[PDB]
Amino acid sequence: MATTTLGVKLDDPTRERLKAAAQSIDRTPHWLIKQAIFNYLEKLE
Amino acid sequence: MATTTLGVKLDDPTRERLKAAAQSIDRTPHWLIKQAIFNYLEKLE
Repeated sequence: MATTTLGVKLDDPTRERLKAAAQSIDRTPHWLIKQAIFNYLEKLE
Repeated sequence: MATTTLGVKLDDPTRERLKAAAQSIDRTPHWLIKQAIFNYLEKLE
């Protein structure tokens, strides 16, 4: 989508967790990060 | 937590959605953004 690199609040271990999340969902950090926040929206929507 | 301002991928409308999400969950963007990504982790955990 129109996903741009914006400033977000993430903890170092949390950042790693996102990588792990990426690995858990078989997605690359770039894709995972995008979906982590957007899919977050998708989950609550 | 140890949430620091890191680079994340967010769309302009998505960014606004986070504000809306903040408003929907009665949290401030700073708090919402932190929880949006961390709570995202909480939801999938």
